[PDB]
Amino acid sequence: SDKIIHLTDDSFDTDVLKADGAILVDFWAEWCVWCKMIAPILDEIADEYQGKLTVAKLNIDQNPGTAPKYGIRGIPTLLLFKNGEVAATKVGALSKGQLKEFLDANLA
Ligand SMILES: [Cu+2]
Repeated sequence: SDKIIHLTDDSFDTDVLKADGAILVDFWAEWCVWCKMIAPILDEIADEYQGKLTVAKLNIDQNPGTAPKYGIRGIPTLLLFKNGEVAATKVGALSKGQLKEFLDANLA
C-alpha cells in the first residue's frame, strides 16, 4: 500500500484531473468482496508501473460525490485517466495478467 494513493472528493481535482501522466483509479467500497480481491493485484501493478503510472483508490462510501460524475454503476470499477479525461474503463474484477494487458493497450 506504500505505492498507492488515497483520494478524497477534495483531492480528486489535483491528484487526478490536474495530474500529469496516466492515472489509474480504483473506485471501491468497504463491503465489496471483489474490491478486496483486487487490492493485492493493485499493489503489484503499482510497483511494476512506477514512473509510468499512478495507482489511486477512492472509497465511495466515504467519498460520495465523485462516482456519480463518472457514471459509476457498480464496483469495483477502474478508470484510466489521461490529461483530465477518462481514457479507458473496466468494469469489475480481473487478474493481474488482465490488468497488465488492459494498461498496455492504453499506455503510450
Ligand atoms: Cu506497499
